Amino acid sequence: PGTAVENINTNVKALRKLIEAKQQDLAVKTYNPVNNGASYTIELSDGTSFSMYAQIAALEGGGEDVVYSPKVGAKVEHDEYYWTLDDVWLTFENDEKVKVLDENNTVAPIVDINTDGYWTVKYGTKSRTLDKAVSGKLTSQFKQVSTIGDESVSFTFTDRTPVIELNLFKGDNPEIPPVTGALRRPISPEQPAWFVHIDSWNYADPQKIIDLIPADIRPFTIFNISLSVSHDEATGIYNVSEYGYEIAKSWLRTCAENNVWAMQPSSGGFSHFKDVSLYSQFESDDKVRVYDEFFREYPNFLGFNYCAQFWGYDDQFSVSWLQRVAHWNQLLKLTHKYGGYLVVSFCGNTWSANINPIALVKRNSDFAQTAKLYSENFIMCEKYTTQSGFFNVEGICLGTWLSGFAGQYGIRFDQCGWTEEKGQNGDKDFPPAAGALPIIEHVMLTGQTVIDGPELIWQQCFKETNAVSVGDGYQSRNWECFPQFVNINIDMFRKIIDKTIRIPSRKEVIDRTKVVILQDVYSGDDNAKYSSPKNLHEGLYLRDDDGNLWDNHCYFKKTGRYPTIPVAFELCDDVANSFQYKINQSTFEGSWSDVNTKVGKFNRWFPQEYTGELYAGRIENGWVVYNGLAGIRNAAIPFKYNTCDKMELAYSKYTVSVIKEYANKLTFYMNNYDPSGSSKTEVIKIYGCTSKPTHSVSSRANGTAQVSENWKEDVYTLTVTHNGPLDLTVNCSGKATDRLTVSTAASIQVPASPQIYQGAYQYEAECFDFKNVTKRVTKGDSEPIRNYTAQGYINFGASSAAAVRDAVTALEDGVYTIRIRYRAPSATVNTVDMYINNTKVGTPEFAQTDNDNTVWNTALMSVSLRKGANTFELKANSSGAGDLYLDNIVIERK
Ligand SMILES: OC[C@@H]1O[C@H](O[C@@H]2[C@@H](O)[C@H](O[C@@H]3CO[C@@H](O[C@@H]4CO[C@@H](O[C@@H]5CO[C@@H](O)[C@H](O)[C@H]5O[C@@H]5OC[C@@H](O)[C@H](O)[C@H]5O)[C@H](O)[C@H]4O[C@H]4O[C@@H](CO)[C@H](O)[C@H]4O)[C@H](O[C@H]4O[C@@H](CO)[C@H](O)[C@H]4O)[C@H]3O[C@@H]3OC[C@@H](O)[C@H](O)[C@H]3O)OC[C@H]2O)[C@H](O)[C@H]1O
Ligand SMILES: [Ca+2]
Repeated sequence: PGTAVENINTNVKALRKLIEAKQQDLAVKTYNPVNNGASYTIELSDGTSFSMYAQIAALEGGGEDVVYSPKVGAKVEHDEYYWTLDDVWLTFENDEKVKVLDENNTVAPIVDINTDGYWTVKYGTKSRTLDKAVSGKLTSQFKQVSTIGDESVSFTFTDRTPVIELNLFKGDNPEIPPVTGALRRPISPEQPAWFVHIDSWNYADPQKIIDLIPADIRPFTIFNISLSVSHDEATGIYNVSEYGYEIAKSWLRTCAENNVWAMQPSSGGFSHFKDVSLYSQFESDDKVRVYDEFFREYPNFLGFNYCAQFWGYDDQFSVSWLQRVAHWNQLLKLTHKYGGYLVVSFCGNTWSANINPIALVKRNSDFAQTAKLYSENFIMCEKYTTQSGFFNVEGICLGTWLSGFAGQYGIRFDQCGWTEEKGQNGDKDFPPAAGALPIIEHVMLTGQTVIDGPELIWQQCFKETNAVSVGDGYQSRNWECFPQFVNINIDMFRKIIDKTIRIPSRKEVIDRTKVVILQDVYSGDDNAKYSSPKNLHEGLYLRDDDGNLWDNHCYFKKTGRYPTIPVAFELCDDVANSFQYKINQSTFEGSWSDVNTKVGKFNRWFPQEYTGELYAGRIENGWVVYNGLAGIRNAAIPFKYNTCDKMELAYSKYTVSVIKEYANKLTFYMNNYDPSGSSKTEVIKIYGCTSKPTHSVSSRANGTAQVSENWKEDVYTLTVTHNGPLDLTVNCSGKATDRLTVSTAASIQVPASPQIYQGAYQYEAECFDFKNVTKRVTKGDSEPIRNYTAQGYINFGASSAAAVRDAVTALEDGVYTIRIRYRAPSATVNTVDMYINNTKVGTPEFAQTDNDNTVWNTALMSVSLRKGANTFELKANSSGAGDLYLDNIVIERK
C-alpha cells in the first residue's frame, strides 16, 4: 500500500534511470511482474533495482471516475532526451527545454499537490503550478515491459515517450542442465511423503523450520512453501505474502541449499502467479516465467500446490474454475517433462459440487486425457476445512486415484473442520487428539501416501516466539513446534516408517474395497451429477447423531466393517476395471436408495469381523481401532492370526490404536494426546490363552504411561492409563489352527536426496542475528519501503555498535561473490565492515541510494569461504553518515 503521488514520482525516477542506463549501455539482469502486471521490479547490471507501476493508487478522496494526473515523459530532439509534460516540452521560466541528463543532479521533476490542492512540478529551485487535483482513479505514464527475442528488453509508455530498449544481460556462467525424465522423488507406500509447511503466516526463516524437523523424518519430508492469498479486496494487492515470487524464490533456494525436497501459490482462484491457456507460454510468455524457472534451476523443486480449490473463483482478481483446470492441463504436461507432481486439494459444500474431482474430469474432456496420460504426476487430496460432506468428499478424492486419474491420494487435515459452536460429543473447541483418527484410518485402510499439514500451520505445527540470545551479545528470531506436532504428527510418521502402519497399494485397496460408484448422471442439479448418492453412507458407517451429505458434520465412522466407498467418473485402465462390483449412479435411485436393501447386499460382500460401538477396520493382520464417541466404548474382536480366541477393547474418547496380529504376539500403538496433560484409561482383555501371558510397554515422545496386568481364570487383562502415544507388546498364545498367516515385512525405502544445487544461495536480513539495529521489518507490507525480497528487510541504522551475523554455507573452498542488497538514501555509508569467520575482510561501498521507496542497490565483495559452514558479519565501527538498510545477501561462486 502507498499513495498515488509516490507511484507517479517512482515511475518518473525510473524513466530518468532507464535513459541513464541506455546511454551507459547498461543491461537489464532481471525483471518480473507482480499482481498480474500492476507493477514490475527491475534489476540492472549495475545492481540498481526499482519498481515501475502500470496501475497508480487511487487519489484519496473517494471519487471514482478516471481524472487528470500529470504525465511526465520524455521525447528525443537533436540527439537528446528532454522532459515532457502531457506531450509538450517541460519548461518553467522561459520556453527552455530541460534535459533528462543534466550535468549536476540526479533530481528528477517532482510531482506533488500543494496546500490549495493543485498539482505542481518542481526541478531544483524552479517550480510550476498546474491544474486542480481532484479525487479519482488515475492512469499511469507507463504501460508495461516485455522481452524482444532473447536479446532485447522493451519498456513501453502510455504517452508519446518512445519505446526504450535495453540489452538483456547474458551471464558468462555455463547454465546447469536441469533434471528431466523420470519422477524426481517417487512417492509410494514404500516411500510416503509428509508436506511440512514453510508458511508466510509464520513469517518463517525457512532454515529454522527445516531444522525443527528431525533427521529420521527429513528425508521423507517435502517442504511446502506457502504463499498466502490474503489481499486487499479493492485493489487486489497481496499483503501477507507481498512479493510471492520473491518469497518462493528465497525459501526455495534455502531448501535447495539444505538438500531437501520442496513445492503453493493458490488457495481457491486466488494465485500469486498468472494462469496459462497454452503450453507454449511456459517458454514464450514473459508473464509466466515462474513455472519453468522453478523446475529449471532448483533440482529439489517438485512443483506446485493449488490448495482448497473450491472458492474465490470469478472474482475481479481471480479466474474462473474452468480457466484454472485449463491452466492445470498445460501445467501438468510441464510437470511431466520435469518429473514433478501437481497437487490439488478439495473440500466441499453444496455450492461447489460442479467443481469437485468428479466434475473436474467429467466437465473437461481435454484435462481428462492429459490427467489420464500423466497420472503419475498428479496427486489428489481430501482437505478437512469445510463444515460438512466429509464422507462424500473422501469417497470422491479416493475415487479419483483408484479410477486412474491421479497417481497418489492424500489427506490435508484441518482443525477448521470441527463443527462450529457445538462441535462433537460435547466439546466446543477442536481437541488435537481427534485429528489422529481420520489420518490413520485413511492412511492404513485407503492407501494415502501423502499427509499434508496439519492445519492451521500456525496453531498446530509452528509458532514464532520472542527473540533469544545466541552468544557474542547477538539475538535471533526463534521458532518452536507445538507439543501436538511432536506428540501426534511426528510420532505417527515414525509409525509408518517403522512398518507398523502398512500403506496399501492401489490394487490392494481395490481388492479390499470391492465396490465403486460411477457418476453417470447428466440430468438434474449440480448435486445429482457430481456428488455421491445423498444417502450413500446411511446405515453403513454414518453415525445416528449425524446426517446425510451436507448434514454430515462428523468424520468418525460408526463402524469399519464396510470400507470407504469410492465414487469415480469412469475407470481408465485394466486395474480400475478389476473392481468386483461396479454400480452406476443412474441405477442408484431405483435399487440402492432403500437403506435396508443396500445394507443387505453389502452384508454379504463384507462379513462381520467384530461387534460393539468402537471403530474397527481390518486389513491383513492390522486393525485400526478408535473411539469417536463420548464415554468409554467397547468391542469384541475375534482374532484372525493370533492363536488366542478374541480381544475385548474399552477405550476413552478419541483414543486411536493400531493393532498388529501375530500368531503368538500382539502390538498396540495407542495415542490420545491432550496438551493440557490429562490421563485417559484403556482396557484390553485377551481370551483363550493357554499360558500366563506377559506384556511390555514403551512411552513415546513426551507421553506418559502406566500398565497393570491381571491373569485370572484364563482371561488376561491389561489396564493402560496414559497421556500421549505408546507401544505396548502382548505375548499371548492359544491353541487355534484356523488362522491366516502373516506376510513378511512390508518395505520402507528411504527416499533419495535431490541432486546437489549448484546455484546461488540467499539469506534474508530479517532472519539475521542482530544487535543494536534501528528497525527489523518481518512483515513489510504495512511499511513504507517497497520492492524487497521475502517478507521483510531491516534498518541497520547509524549506531556505532550496530552489527549483524548469519551462518552461510559453501559446497567447497574458494572465492565467492557476496552481493548485499541495501538502501543508503541520505548519505554514503563508508563505516560498516565485513567479517568472514571472525576476520575483517573489507568495507563495502554502500553508496548513497535514491530517496525513492522502491529503489535498492547492490554492493559487492569477493571472499574466500571454506567447505561447509562460514560465519558472516556486518559491523559498524563508527556512527553511520545515514541509515543503512539491508534486504538480503546472495552468495555465488566466481
Ligand atoms: O493464504 C492462506 C492459506 O489458506 C489455506 O488454508 C486455509 C483455507 O483452507 C481456508 O480458506 C477459506 C476457504 O473458505 C472460504 O469460505 C467459503 C467461501 O465461499 C462460500 O460460498 C458462497 C456461499 O454463498 C453462495 O451463494 C455463494 O455462491 C458461495 O460461493 C461460491 O461457491 C462456489 C465457488 O466455486 C464460487 O467461486 C464461490 O463464489 C463458502 O460458504 C465459504 O465457506 C467457508 O467457511 C468455512 C467453514 O468451515 C470454510 O472455510 C468454508 O466452508 C474462506 O473465505 C471466506 O472468508 C472471507 C473472504 O476473505 C469470506 O467470508 C469467505 O469468502 C477462505 O478464507 C480466506 O483464505 C485465505 C486467507 O488468507 C484469508 O484470510 C481467508 O479469509 O480457511 C482459511 C485458511 O487458513 C492455506 O493452507 C493457507 O496458507
Ligand atoms: Ca528480505
